[PDB]
Amino acid sequence: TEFKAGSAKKGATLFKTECLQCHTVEKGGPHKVGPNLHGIFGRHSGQAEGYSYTDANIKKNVLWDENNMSEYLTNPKKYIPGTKMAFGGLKKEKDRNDLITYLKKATE
Ligand SMILES: O=S(=O)(O)c1cc2c(O)c(c1)Cc1cc(S(=O)(=O)O)cc(c1O)Cc1cc(S(=O)(=O)O)cc(c1O)Cc1cc(S(=O)(=O)O)cc(c1O)C2
Ligand code: HEC
Repeated sequence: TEFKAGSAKKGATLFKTECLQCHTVEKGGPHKVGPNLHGIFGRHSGQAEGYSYTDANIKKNVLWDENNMSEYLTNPKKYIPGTKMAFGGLKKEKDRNDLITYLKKATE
């Protein structure tokens, strides 16, 4: 995948509709169905403190960046078979770029 910097404004809306159900982004924010996402970029997968992950999410051991995040969010179970993230994916390229542009800011 080839991430291109988009609109964090549009991305914030996408996060609210597609992700917020299962995730928070703020430092010190709570785990929900899914892990809090603060500090995700530049950290290996399956490491949010206090959250119990699948073996698949831990053993993937991917250093998250904008490009591999874009592949993951296209089709989560295809990138990490055995995941328990029940999200089908964002099939539209502009949606992935906008979402990731937001996530880079919101998880810092
Ligand atoms: O910065 S903005 O988010 O406000 C913006 C709005 C519009 C834009 O046309 C663009 C930016 C430029 C643009 C960027 C990209 S990116 O490189 O992926 O970031 C892609 C496109 C684009 O026009 C092409 C494009 C793709 C899609 S997709 O099917 O979802 O992948 C939809 C659209 C595209 O133009 C339609 C579209 C949606 C939107 S939306 O408000 O985000 O829904 C704004 C604008 C649009 O032209 C009108
Ligand atoms: C619940 C129904 C979810 C929705 C909707 C989304 N996510 Fe999720 N995510 C969820 C779980 C249960 C998990 C852990 C999965 C496991 O196998 O253990 C995740 C994981 C992620 C990750 C990886 C985190 C890590 O520390 O490696 C990311 C980056 C992630 N989720 C992001 C994300 C985004 C951006 C979403 C909206 C598009 C989204 N998720 C939806 C549960 C759920």
